[PDB]
Amino acid sequence: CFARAIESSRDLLHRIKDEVGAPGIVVGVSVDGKEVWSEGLGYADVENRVPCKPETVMRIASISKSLTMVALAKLWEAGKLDLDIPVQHYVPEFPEKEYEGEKVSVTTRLLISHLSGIRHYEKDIKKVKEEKAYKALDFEQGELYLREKFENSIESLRLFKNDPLFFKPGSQFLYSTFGYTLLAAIVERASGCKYLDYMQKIFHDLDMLTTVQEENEPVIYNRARFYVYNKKKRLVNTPYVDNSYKWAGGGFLSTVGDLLKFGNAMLYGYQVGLFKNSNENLLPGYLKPETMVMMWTPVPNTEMSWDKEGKYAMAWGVVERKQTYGSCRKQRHYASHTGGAVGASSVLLVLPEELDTETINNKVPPRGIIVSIICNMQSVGLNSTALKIALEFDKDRS
Amino acid sequence: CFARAIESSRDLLHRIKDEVGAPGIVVGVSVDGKEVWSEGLGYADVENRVPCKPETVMRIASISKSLTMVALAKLWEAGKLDLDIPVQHYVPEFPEKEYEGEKVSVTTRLLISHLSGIRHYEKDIKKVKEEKAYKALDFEQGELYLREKFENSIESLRLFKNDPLFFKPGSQFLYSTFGYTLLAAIVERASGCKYLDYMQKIFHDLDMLTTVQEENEPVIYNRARFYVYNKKKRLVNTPYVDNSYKWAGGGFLSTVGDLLKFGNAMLYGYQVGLFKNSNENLLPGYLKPETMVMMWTPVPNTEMSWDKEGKYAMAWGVVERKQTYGSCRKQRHYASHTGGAVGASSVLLVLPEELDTETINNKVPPRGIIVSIICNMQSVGLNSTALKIALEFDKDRS
Amino acid sequence: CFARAIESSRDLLHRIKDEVGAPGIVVGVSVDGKEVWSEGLGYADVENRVPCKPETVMRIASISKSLTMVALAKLWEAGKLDLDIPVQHYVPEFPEKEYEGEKVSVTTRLLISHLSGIRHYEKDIKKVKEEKAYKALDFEQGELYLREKFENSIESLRLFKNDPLFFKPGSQFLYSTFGYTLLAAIVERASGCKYLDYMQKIFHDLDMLTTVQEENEPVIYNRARFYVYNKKKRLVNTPYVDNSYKWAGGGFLSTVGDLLKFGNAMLYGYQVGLFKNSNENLLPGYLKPETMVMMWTPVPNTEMSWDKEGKYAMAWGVVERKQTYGSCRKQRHYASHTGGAVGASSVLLVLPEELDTETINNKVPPRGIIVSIICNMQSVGLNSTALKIALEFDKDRS
Amino acid sequence: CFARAIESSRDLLHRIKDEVGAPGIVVGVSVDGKEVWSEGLGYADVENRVPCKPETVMRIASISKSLTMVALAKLWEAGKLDLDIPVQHYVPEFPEKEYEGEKVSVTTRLLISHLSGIRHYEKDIKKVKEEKAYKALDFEQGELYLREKFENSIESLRLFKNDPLFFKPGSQFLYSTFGYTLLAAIVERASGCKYLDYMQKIFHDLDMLTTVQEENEPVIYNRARFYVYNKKKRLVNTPYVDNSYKWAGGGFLSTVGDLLKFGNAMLYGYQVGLFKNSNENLLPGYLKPETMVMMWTPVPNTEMSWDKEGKYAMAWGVVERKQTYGSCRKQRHYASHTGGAVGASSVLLVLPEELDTETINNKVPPRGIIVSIICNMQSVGLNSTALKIALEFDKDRS
Repeated sequence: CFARAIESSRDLLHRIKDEVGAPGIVVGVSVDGKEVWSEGLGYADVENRVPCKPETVMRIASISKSLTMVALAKLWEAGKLDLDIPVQHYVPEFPEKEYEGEKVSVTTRLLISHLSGIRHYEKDIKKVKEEKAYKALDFEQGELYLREKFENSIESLRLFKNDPLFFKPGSQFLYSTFGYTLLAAIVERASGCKYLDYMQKIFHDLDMLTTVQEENEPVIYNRARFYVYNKKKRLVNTPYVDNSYKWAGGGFLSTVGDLLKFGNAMLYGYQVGLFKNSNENLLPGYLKPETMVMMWTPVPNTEMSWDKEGKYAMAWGVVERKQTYGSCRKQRHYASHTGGAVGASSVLLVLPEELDTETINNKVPPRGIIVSIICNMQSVGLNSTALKIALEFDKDRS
Repeated sequence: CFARAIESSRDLLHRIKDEVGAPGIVVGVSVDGKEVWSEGLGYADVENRVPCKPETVMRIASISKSLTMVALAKLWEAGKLDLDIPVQHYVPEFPEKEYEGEKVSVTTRLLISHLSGIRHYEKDIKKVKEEKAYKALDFEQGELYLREKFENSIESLRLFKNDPLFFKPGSQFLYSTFGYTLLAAIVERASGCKYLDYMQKIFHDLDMLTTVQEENEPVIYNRARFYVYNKKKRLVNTPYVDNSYKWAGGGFLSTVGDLLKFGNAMLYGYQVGLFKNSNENLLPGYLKPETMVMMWTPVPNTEMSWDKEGKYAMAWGVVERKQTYGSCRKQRHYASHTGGAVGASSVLLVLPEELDTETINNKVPPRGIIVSIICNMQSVGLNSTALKIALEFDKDRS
Repeated sequence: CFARAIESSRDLLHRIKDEVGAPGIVVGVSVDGKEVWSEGLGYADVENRVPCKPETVMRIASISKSLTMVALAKLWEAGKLDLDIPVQHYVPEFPEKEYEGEKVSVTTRLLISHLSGIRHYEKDIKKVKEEKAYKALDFEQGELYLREKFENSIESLRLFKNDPLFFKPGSQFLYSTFGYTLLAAIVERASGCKYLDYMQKIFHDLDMLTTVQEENEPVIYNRARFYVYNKKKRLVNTPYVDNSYKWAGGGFLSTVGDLLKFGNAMLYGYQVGLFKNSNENLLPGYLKPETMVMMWTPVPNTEMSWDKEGKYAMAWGVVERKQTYGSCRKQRHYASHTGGAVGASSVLLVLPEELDTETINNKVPPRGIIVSIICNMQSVGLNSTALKIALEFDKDRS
Repeated sequence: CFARAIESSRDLLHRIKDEVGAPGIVVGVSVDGKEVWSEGLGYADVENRVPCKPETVMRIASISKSLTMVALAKLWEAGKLDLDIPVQHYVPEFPEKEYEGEKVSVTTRLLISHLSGIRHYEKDIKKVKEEKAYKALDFEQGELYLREKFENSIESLRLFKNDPLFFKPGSQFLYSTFGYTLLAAIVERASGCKYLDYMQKIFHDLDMLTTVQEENEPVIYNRARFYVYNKKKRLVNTPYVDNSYKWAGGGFLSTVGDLLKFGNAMLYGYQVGLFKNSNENLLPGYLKPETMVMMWTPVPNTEMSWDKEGKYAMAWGVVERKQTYGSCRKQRHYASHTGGAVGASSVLLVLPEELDTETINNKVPPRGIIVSIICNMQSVGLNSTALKIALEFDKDRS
């Protein structure tokens, strides 16, 4: 049924693997709510010659932020968390900040879309200001290779609380991870329980059993190794790192199946609202339809790094549908997030299917494609390959 | 036929054994009423270099409660026992109890689901009260290492009969073992025959030949040895213990085939009703379907320790199947009981198969999977391994 | 080289095994200081079908007295122990005992040959008196089945310290085991260290690398089971017992090679004195010849139970050499000790070779035969079989 | 040819592995200069299910001292090193030290046999002094979990240079690893080349191609993982550590074939002296016989921790050949060194064969047994197992 798109997808995977040089890569493609392809090429452990399998466990670096949003959404739906109020209500430990001698409010909504003025692994404000001015017209950092073990989010707040702001909140978009550490602290304070157990409950609800936080001591089966090329153009192991300070922003281990399930749940929650009118035998989504349409609504004055046409909206990169000129390029609406860490690259992409008159009456949610790719290599851009694979699978729907 | 599934299961057995440090482990799997795999890994007797075999005899700790429950169900079907009436009807030797100076009644139905006020190896009321209060928001005990031999069931009642109750009956779930000793006294009084003799007949009916109570003087072939780790992390023998005071609670020795037979009989008795209508050539089950449905009917205000999703139902752990949201986790119905004795651990799991229109018309009972695992290592959790093995075998049904 | 004697002794082994139905038996025969035969017939573990082998470990009951005697003799040679001083000098915990209102003295020498008034598993002052009078003219005791664990010897002395003397010390022979507990306490006092670690050093000196004390907790490889026959004439297991209160008297584990080595050392120490003048390159024995000749010197008014011809001589049974009439029975000089415990029986026998003027000049010690037999059946007499095997192997000396 | 020996050796290995619950174990045996058995039992990588093979690379902790002794002996034979002069000739950075205000000399010979006053992972002088005084009548220390990287030995000396001595040099034995760090510094100074380059030259000369220093970045094929048991008696991973500060003392990775080759070279160097008269076509040893006899000569007032009978002799444990009494224990001459690291244990043993006049003319060196055992479990003593395996292989010599 899908014997043609599989070969093209494998060819594209070989293309990207050969161009980059990654020792291993794993892909998972799910169509219409069911997993239809899982593949792994290369070695998960070069030293011991362990081949890549669909149950290989790797690092999802920036995709974790998306998961955080879900938790926040749940805390929003119960009404326990309000986006408008300043963040000092929940966490007094965060000092009151001032910009150019005036009071400026820092809110949860600003943190979610990276509209505050928190820094991102950089301290020289002049370089950041010059970069932003040039734009208007990162692996060399030392904080990336921290080794200290932090007990909780409060202990990790000390890394950036004393630094001054870089821009007036709500005015300039600056991608940063410490804002999501603050978000995790807010989640801990508002929920009343620890962040890790809340995330574990969410994982249990969504049926993502393999997902877990990265730690050295526990024994985690099928854990992959991470590699990088050195100055002499030779493969070597990345330095040992500890990610206990950025749980919500950069630390989580998972396979492709869990990401496929997460994408399918998001797609069903998004699309069930339209089908609800036709039939009443459909189960409710995980989140309310208003929350789901709030997540994927682009926020103005934002940039999305991995494709120029997109905009950033609630830990997601959303590309809308438009055709400004006749017989010209027709943009396809989709939502993707890309993650990169020390010796690890990943992409999660959701391509919803456009709905017609008969589709809403006859078909059943979900209707779309989810593509997840993970490789144990550093500084690899996987968005375009995922988009091409999704389009290839979408071409021959039936 | 079942090559891949068997290989996967073997790896899972190795993984649990390696992490725990268990010297030996035995597994048995039954599919649709026939035995498809039995295996043993390691040594049953470390000192004499005796390997583990599918016919190794080991301890079962809390699975004896299932057999006592089967005896009680047979007596109830025969009409000689009433669940509602107070236990003073059968055993007057149990003193009348008075909680907070008010009259309370102790009934068999309460003892069955651990909802009475009987203690469990703990004699300080304040510790239990504070633990239960915290819960609202045992291998160190001396009674577990008794050596005195008890001739009959009435003698063993003096351990706990004089002690007061801990909670009001029917309000708090307190997992206890002495309740089943009192149940054994009830069975002995009502049936007119000794508990061991009646249980021998019940075992004979089910073809459970190797099952027998644990005693020192008789010669029992293929008996395994039980071990534990000391403060220096070196394997050692457990102390000599006399389990005669809890015959109905934890004093039986059995192989994996006997547990497979018991599980298959339970599954057939559960499932015969649906197939009875289509085909009239089927033999009656060991118990009536009205008793079998009550057997696996979860009770409110009860907790299943080995899985947070299930509840307690007539000396069993039951996990009902439900799906709250679309594209989200769906539970699968199964019944499991786990036991942990001094030096041994065991698990028995029954996974019934959902039935469709085609299956009912043509196929015959029983339809399901029964998995039994035993290891001679103390404090080992095995329920998850059994569930994973059962799910692995389920996929390659045809 | 010994083909005839091997078969002729295997015949006697089968005879003695069939006569009592012992499940297993092990024999070791050494001639001229070299182990020439080691055999095992039957099953060491009936339940798990473990065949007997020469490295099987079984209980030795009264040979522990012969082992403690080496420690006592070594302490005496070191000058730290005095045989004639009252034992109250070493152990004041023992009270001053009085016989019929007259002062009496208890010494080490009286305790060596059971000439004191210490009782033995019998608490009736009268019951033993008529038995002793009839003689002049104990498996049913509960003391043999004690389960308490004793940490040090002084605690273990509490079982008999308050009881009065049965006879005037030094006048009546009464085989007792508590006297050797008192001797172990005396060794504790004089040596200044523990009893068990002193015997460990002695065993290490003699190359007996598998002679350890019997405890349940440690893992002991190749350990064997012990059986008995009940009133219905069926094979059953002996009850679990603890021998911690009679380490020096009735509790140790060993193989047959250890007993062979111990006997070889004793024989060499007994015989090197004569060969000393012939050759000066002979190493000294573990004990001086003056101590060895006193070791095997019979004591008046002492009875050797397992052979009516001999007498008791410093924890050994010795039969001398004599010929009263011409062409009549000619006694042979030999030393043997027999041990019987709960579920096991054993014998060790040393038969020295008569030497002429030629052999002393031409031969090198040791010159004799050592035979050790152990069977796991309660209350079996084994002295006669050992003596007959020793004579058969003496027949084919070279 | 060695089937019985192989079977018996396999069983012993099984017993130790079961006792300590080691995930994996590798053994290598060389008989008379040839390798006859190389076996692996268990898993090298528990997480990824990688079985142990002879070509597994594990940690050697204390054998690196035995490897550094070869470099020191080679330098001594070259005439570029003096054992008597104080070390400050080569390393002025090490300060002159005072014990109770009297001049003391720190020489190479004292540090070779751990006779100086240098400490070992312990800073409290009072505790060490009390322990030594008690004896007259290390995996919990923080320094063992260092993560800092040291470029060269000169800066690595800063950890202990300012700490005064604990005992007067040449008077008390104190096992330490920092003394060999100073020895590595002395080797760097006197050789005129870097320590690691000289060690690589030696490894190339001895055909030990797989022996390399432990570095995280380089890709080392067949590298294993190292495990421990936590408080909950569950298998976990050891923390990340760095051993760059004790290159010569505790950091090196090697297989079992390399250790067998090293032992063969040492044995040939030790035994080539006797056979030189019988045949003149034998190649010279790696070291002069006068060097080898000095190396394996026990030093007075030194204690061998893993064997009470032997004594420490120039980075080795040597047991003397002696027999005090007749028909008693006869000691056997052998050299053994045991190394324990964080999550790894290893042992290397050499057993020479006693030679007579008729053996020299016909046989050729080497004549002995070399046994190497490596396991990835923390704090395992493998000396006795290696000795038993060596003796079992010695019984079936021809």
